[PDB]
Order: sequence, then structure tokens, then C-alpha cells
Amino acid sequence: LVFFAEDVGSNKGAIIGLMVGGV
Amino acid sequence: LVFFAEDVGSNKGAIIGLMVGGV
Amino acid sequence: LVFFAEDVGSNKGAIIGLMVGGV
Amino acid sequence: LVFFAEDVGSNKGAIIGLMVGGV
Amino acid sequence: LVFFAEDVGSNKGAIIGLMVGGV
Amino acid sequence: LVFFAEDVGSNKGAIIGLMVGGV
Amino acid sequence: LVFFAEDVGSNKGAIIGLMVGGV
Amino acid sequence: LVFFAEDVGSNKGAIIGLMVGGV
Amino acid sequence: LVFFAEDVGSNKGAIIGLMVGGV
Amino acid sequence: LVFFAEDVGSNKGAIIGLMVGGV
Amino acid sequence: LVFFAEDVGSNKGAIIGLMVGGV
Amino acid sequence: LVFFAEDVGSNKGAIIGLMVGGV
Amino acid sequence: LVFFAEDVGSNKGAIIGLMVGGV
Amino acid sequence: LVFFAEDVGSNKGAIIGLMVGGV
Amino acid sequence: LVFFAEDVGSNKGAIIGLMVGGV
Amino acid sequence: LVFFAEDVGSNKGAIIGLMVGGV
Amino acid sequence: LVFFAEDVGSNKGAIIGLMVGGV
Amino acid sequence: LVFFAEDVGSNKGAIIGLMVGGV
Amino acid sequence: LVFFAEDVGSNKGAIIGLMVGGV
Amino acid sequence: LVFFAEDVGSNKGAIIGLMVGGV
Amino acid sequence: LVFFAEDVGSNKGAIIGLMVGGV
Amino acid sequence: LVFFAEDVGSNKGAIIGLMVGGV
Amino acid sequence: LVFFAEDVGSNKGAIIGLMVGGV
Amino acid sequence: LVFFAEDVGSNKGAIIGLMVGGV
Amino acid sequence: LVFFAEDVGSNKGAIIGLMVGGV
Amino acid sequence: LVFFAEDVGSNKGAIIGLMVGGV
Amino acid sequence: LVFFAEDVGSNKGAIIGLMVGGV
Amino acid sequence: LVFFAEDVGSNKGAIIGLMVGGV
Amino acid sequence: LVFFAEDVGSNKGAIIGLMVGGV
Amino acid sequence: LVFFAEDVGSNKGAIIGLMVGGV
Amino acid sequence: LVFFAEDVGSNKGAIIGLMVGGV
Amino acid sequence: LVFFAEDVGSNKGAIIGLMVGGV
Amino acid sequence: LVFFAEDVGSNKGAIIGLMVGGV
Amino acid sequence: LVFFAEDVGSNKGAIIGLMVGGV
Amino acid sequence: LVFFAEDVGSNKGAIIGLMVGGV
Amino acid sequence: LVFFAEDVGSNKGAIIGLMVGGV
Amino acid sequence: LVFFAEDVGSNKGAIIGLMVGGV
Amino acid sequence: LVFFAEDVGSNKGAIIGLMVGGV
Amino acid sequence: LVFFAEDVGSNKGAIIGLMVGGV
Repeated sequence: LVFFAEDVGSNKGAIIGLMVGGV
Repeated sequence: LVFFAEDVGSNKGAIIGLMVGGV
Repeated sequence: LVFFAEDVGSNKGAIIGLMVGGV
Repeated sequence: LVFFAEDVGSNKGAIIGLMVGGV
Repeated sequence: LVFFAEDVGSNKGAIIGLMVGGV
Repeated sequence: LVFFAEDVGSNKGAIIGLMVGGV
Repeated sequence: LVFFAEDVGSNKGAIIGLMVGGV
Repeated sequence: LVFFAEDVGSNKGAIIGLMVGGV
Repeated sequence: LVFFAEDVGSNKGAIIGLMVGGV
Repeated sequence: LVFFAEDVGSNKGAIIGLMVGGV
Repeated sequence: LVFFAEDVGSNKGAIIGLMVGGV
Repeated sequence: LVFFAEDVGSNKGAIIGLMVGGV
Repeated sequence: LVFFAEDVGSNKGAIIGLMVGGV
Repeated sequence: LVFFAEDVGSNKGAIIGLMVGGV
Repeated sequence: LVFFAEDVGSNKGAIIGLMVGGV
Repeated sequence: LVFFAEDVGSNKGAIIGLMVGGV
Repeated sequence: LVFFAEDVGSNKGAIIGLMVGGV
Repeated sequence: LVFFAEDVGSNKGAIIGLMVGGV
Repeated sequence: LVFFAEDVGSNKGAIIGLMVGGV
Repeated sequence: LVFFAEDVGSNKGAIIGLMVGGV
Repeated sequence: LVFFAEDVGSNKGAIIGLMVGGV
Repeated sequence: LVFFAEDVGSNKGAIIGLMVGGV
Repeated sequence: LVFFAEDVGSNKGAIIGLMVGGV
Repeated sequence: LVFFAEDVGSNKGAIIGLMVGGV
Repeated sequence: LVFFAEDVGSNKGAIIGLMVGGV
Repeated sequence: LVFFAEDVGSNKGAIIGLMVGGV
Repeated sequence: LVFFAEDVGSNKGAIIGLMVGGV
Repeated sequence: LVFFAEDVGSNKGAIIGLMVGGV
Repeated sequence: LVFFAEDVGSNKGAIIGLMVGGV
Repeated sequence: LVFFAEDVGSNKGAIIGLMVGGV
Repeated sequence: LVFFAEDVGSNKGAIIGLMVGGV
Repeated sequence: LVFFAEDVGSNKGAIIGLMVGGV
Repeated sequence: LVFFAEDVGSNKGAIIGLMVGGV
Repeated sequence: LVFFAEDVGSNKGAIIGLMVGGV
Repeated sequence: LVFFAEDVGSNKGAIIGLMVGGV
Repeated sequence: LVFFAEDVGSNKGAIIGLMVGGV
Repeated sequence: LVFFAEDVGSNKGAIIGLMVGGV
Repeated sequence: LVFFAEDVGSNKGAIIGLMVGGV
Repeated sequence: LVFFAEDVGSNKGAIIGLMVGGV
């Protein structure tokens, strides 16, 4: 019996695929 | 018996595909 | 028996496809 | 028996396709 | 038996195709 | 047996195709 | 047997094609 | 057997083609 | 057998082609 | 057998072609 | 000095409010 | 000084409120 | 000083309220 | 000095509010 | 000096608000 | 001196707000 | 001197806000 | 001197906000 | 002297924000 | 009996796929 | 002299933000 | 009895796939 | 003299932010 | 009885897959 | 003279941020 | 009875897969 | 003279940030 | 003269940041 | 009775898989 | 003259940062 | 009774798998 | 003349930073 | 009674697997 | 003339930084 | 009663597995 | 003339930095 | 003429830096 | 009563498994 | 002429730096 109590696989922060930052 | 209690795979934060930031 | 209780795959935050931010 | 209780794949937040923000 | 109880694929928030914001 | 109980693919929020906001 | 109970593809909110807002 | 019970593709809200709002 | 029960493609709300609102 | 029960393509609300509202 | 030279917010193409196309 | 030179909010194309095309 | 030079909100094309085209 | 040379926010293509296409 | 030479925020293609395509 | 030569924020392709495709 | 030669932030392909595809 | 020769931040492919594909 | 010859930050492939695929 | 009390596999921080930072 | 000859930061493949695949 | 009290496999910090930093 | 001949920081394969695969 | 009190396998710091730093 | 002949920092394979695979 | 009091297998520092640093 | 002939820092295989695999 | 003939610092295999495998 | 008081197997420092440093 | 003929510093096998395997 | 008071098997310093340093 | 014929500093096997295996 | 007071098996210094240093 | 014929400093076996195995 | 007061089996210095130093 | 025929300084077996095995 | 025929300085067995084995 | 006051079996200096130093 | 036929300085057995075995 493995009752999950809170979220599973949720994104509460940030995800970026591809970041490009020239100056 | 694996009752999920809260969200699964929800986005509560942020997702970006492709970020480009020249100055 | 895997009754989902709350949302699954919902977007409660933000999604951006492609962000471009020159100055 | 996998009765979904709340929304699935709903957008409760925001989706943007392509964001462009020069100054 | 996978009875959906609430909405599926509904937009309760916002969708934008293409956002452009010069100043 | 997958009886949908509420709306499917309804827009209860907002959709914009193309937003342009100069100042 | 997939009896739809409520609306499908209805617009209960707002749709805009192209929004332009200079000041 | 997919008996639609309520409206399909009805507009109960608002549709705008092209909105222009200078000040 | 897909008997439509209520309206299909009816406008119960509002449609605008082109809105222009200077001040 | 797709017997339509109520109206199809009827306007029960409002349609405007082109709205112009200066002040 | 932001002199607009050509049209602003003109429709040179097509706008449809609600399109329904059964066969 | 924002002198508009040509038309603003003119319809040079086509606007349709509600199109229904069974065959 | 925002002198409009040409037409504003004129219809030079076509407007249709409700188009129905069975065959 | 940001003189716009051609159109801004013009529709040279197509806009549809809500498209429904059963067969 | 940021003279825009061609169109800004014009729709030369297509925009759809909400597409529904059962068969 | 950042003279834009061609279009900025134009849609030459396609934008869809919400696509629903049951069979 | 950063003269942009071609398009910036144009959509030459496709954007979808929310895609739902049951069978 | 950083003259951009071709497109910057253009979408020549595809962007999807939220994809849901039950069977 | 860092002349960019081809595209920068263009999407020639595919971007998905959030993919959900139950069976 | 292995009841999970808090989140499992949630992102509370940051994820980047591919970071590129020339100067 | 660091002339970039081909693309920089382009997506020629695929990006996914958050993938969820129950069965 | 191995009750997990706090998070398991959560990212509270940072993850980068591939970092490239020329100067 | 460090002329880059082919792509730099391009994604020709695949990027996933967060993958969740229960069965 | 091996009750875990705090996190297990959490990332509170940093993870990099592949770091490349020419000058 | 350190002419790079092929790609630098390109992803020709796969990147995953966070993988979670219960059964 | 081997109650773990603090973290087990957590990364509070740094992990790098493959570091390459030419000059 | 240190001409690089093939790729440098490319990912032709696989990178995972954080893998969690309970059963 | 130290001409590199094949790849340098490429990942042709696999990299994992943090692996956690309870049963 | 072997109660662990602080961390076990935590990384509070640094781990590198493969370091390559030509000059 | 120290011409490298094959790969240098490539990963053709496997790298793991931190492995944790309770049962 | 062998109560461990501080860390066991923690890395507070540095670990390198394979170091290669040509000049 | 010290021509290297095969790989130098390549990982064809396995590298682990920190292995922890309680039972 | 053999209470360990400080760390056991901790790395406060440095570990290298395989060091290779040609010149 | 000291031509190396096969690999130098390659890992064809296994490297572990720090192994901890309580029971 | 053999209370250990300070570290046991800690590495405060350096460990190398295999050192190879041609010139 | 001291041609090395096979590997030099390769690890075909196993290397461990620090092994700790309580029971 | 001192041609080495097989391996030199290879590890075909095992190396341990520091072994600690309490019971 | 054999209370150990300082470290036991600690490495405060250096350990090398296998050293190979051709010239 | 002192042709070495088999291995020189290879470890086919075992090497331990520092062994500590209390009970």
C-alpha cells in the first residue's frame, strides 16, 4: 500500500529547453 | 492500492521551450 | 485501483514556446 | 478502475506560443 | 471504466498565439 | 465505458491569436 | 459508449483574432 | 453510440475578429 | 447513431467582425 | 442517422460587422 | 514622431466569426 | 505627432458573421 | 495632433451578417 | 524616430473565430 | 533610430480561435 | 542604429488557439 | 550597428495553444 | 558590428502549448 | 566582427510545452 | 507499507536542457 | 574574427517541457 | 515499515544537460 | 581566427525537461 | 524499522551533464 | 589558428532533466 | 532499528559528468 | 595549428540529470 | 602541429548525474 | 541500535566523471 | 608532431555521478 | 550500541574519475 | 614523432563517483 | 560501547581514479 | 620514435571514487 | 569501552588509483 | 626505437578510491 | 631496440586506495 | 579502557596504486 | 636486443594502499 500523499512529477519551479545568451 | 492524492504531471511553475537573450 | 483525486496534466502556471528578448 | 475526479489537460494558467520583447 | 468527472481539454485560463511587445 | 460528465474542449477563459502592444 | 453530457467545443468565454493596442 | 446531449460548437460568450484600441 | 439533442453552430452570445475604439 | 433536434446555424444573440466607437 | 505611412487595423483579407461545415 | 496617412479600421476585404455550408 | 488623412471605419469591401449555402 | 513604413496590425490573410467540421 | 521597413503584427497567413473536427 | 529590414511579429504561417479532434 | 536583414519573431510554420486528440 | 543575415527567433517548424492524447 | 550568417534561435523542428499520453 | 509523505520527482528548483553563453 | 557560418541555438530536432506517460 | 517523511528524487537545486561557455 | 564552420549549440536530437512513466 | 526522516536522492546543489569551456 | 570544422556543443542524441519510472 | 535522521544520497554540492577545458 | 576535424563537446549518446526508479 | 582527427570530449555513451534505485 | 545522526552518502563537495584539460 | 588519430576524452561507456541502491 | 554521530561515507572534498592533462 | 594511433583518455568501461548500497 | 564521535569513511581531501599527464 | 599503437590511459574496466556498503 | 574521538578511515590527503606520466 | 604494441596505463580491471564495509 | 610486445603499466586486476572493514 | 584520542587509519599524506614514469 | 615478450609492470593481482580491520 503506497499511497502518494502530495504531488508526483509536478513542476513547481522552472524548466528551460534551450537557453542562448550572447552579449 | 496506489491512490494519488494530489496532482500528477501538473505545471504549477514555468516551462520555456527556447530562450534567446541578446543585449 | 488508482483513483486520481486531483488534476492530471493541467497547467496551473505558465508555458512559453519560444521567448526572444533583445534590448 | 481509474476514475478521474478533477480536470485532465485543462489550462488554468497561461500558454504563449511565441513571445518577442524588444525595448 | 474511466469515467471523466470534470472538464477535459477546457481552457479556463488564457491562450496567446504570438505576443509582441516593443516599447 | 468513458462517459464524459462535463465539457470537452470548451473555452471558459480567453484565446488571442496575435497580440501587439507598442507604447 | 461515450455519451457526451455537456457542451463540446462551445465558447463560454472570449476569442480574439488579432489585438492591437498602441497608446 | 455517441449521443450529444447539449450544444456543439455554439458561441455562448464572445468572438472578435480584429480589435484595435489606440488612445 | 449520433442524434444531436440541442443546437449546433448557433450564436447565443456575440460576434464582432472588426472593433475600433479610439478615445 | 443524425437527426438534428433543435436549431442549426441560427443567431439567437447578436452579430456586428464593423464597430467604431470614438469619444 | 511616429508617423504611420500606410493602413492600421485594416482588413485586406477575410474575417469569419463562426464557420460550420457538415457534409 | 502621429499623423495617420492612410485608412484606419477600414474593411477593404470581407467580413462574415456566421457561415453555414452543408452539402 | 492626430489628423486622420483618409477614411476611418469605412467599408470599401463587403460585410455579410449570416451566410447559409446548402446544395 | 520610429516611422512605420508599411501596415501595422492589418489582416492580409484570414481570421476564423470558431471552426466546426463534422462529416 | 529604428525605422520599421515592412509590416509589423500583420497576419499574412491564418488564425483560428477554436477548431473542432469530429468524424 | 537597428533598422528592421523585413517583417517583425508577422504571421506568415498558421496559429490555432485550441484544437480538438475526436474520431 | 546591428541591422536585422530578414524577419524577427515571425511565424512561418505553425503554433497550437492546446491540442486534444482522443480516438 | 554584428549584422544578422537571416531570421532571428522565427518559427519555421511547430510549437504546441499542451498536448493530450488518450486512446 | 561576428557576422551571423544563418538563423539564430529559430525553431526548424518542434517544441512541446506539456505532453500527456494515457492509453 | 511505504507511504510517501511529500513530493516524489517534483522540480522545485530549475532544469535546463542546453545552455550556451558566448560573450 | 569569429564569423559563425551556420545556425546558432536553432532547434532542428525536438524539445519537450514535461512528458507524462501512464498506461 | 519504511515511511518516507520528506521528498524523494526532488530537484531543489539545479540541473543542466549540456553547458557551453566560450568567450 | 576561430571561424566556426557548422552549427554551435543546435539541437539536432531531443531534449526533455521532466519525464514521468508509471505503468 | 528504517524510517527516513529527511530527503533521499534529492538534488539541493547542482548537476551538469557535460561542461565545455574554451577561451 | 583553430578552425572548428564540424559542430560544437550540438545535441545529436538525447538529454533528459529528471526521469522518474515507478511500476 | 536504524532510523536515518538526515539526508541519504542527497547532492548538496556539485556533480559534473564530463568536463573539457581547452584554452 | 590545432585544427579540430570533427565535433567537440557534442552529445551523440545520452545525458540524464537525475534518475529515480522504484518498483 | 597537433591536428585532432576525430571527436574531442564527445559523449557517445551515457552520462547520469544521480541514480536512485530502491525496490 | 545504530541510529545515524547526520548524512550518509551525501555529496557536500564535488564529483567529476572525466576531466580533460589541454592548453 | 603528435597527430591524434582517434578520439580524445570521449565517453564511449558510462559515467554515473552518485549511485544509491537500497533494497 | 554504535551510534554514528557525524557523517558516514560523505564527500566533503573532491572525486575525479579520470583526469587527462596534456600541454 | 609520437603519433597516437587509437584513443587517449577515453572511457570505454564505467566510472562511478560515489556508490552507496545498504540492504 | 564504541560510539563514533566524528566522520567515518568521509573524503575531506581528494580521490583520483586514473591520472594521465603527458607533456 | 615511440609510436603508440593502441590506447593510452583508457578505462576499459571500472573506476569507483568511494564505495560504502553497510548491511 | 573504546570510544573513537576523531575520524576513522577518512581521507584528509590524496588517493590516486593509477598515475602515468610520460614526457 | 621503442614502439609500444599494446595498451599503456589502461585500466582493464578495477580501481576503487575508498572502500568502507561495516556490517 | 626494446619493442614492448604486450601491455605496460596496465591494471588487469584490482587497486584499492583505502579499505576499512569494521564488523 | 583504550580510548583513541586522535585519528585511526586516516590518510593525511598520499596513496598511489600504480605509478608509471617513462621519459 | 632486449625484446620484452609479455607484460611489464602490470597488476594482474591486487594492490591495497591502507587496510584497517577492527572487529
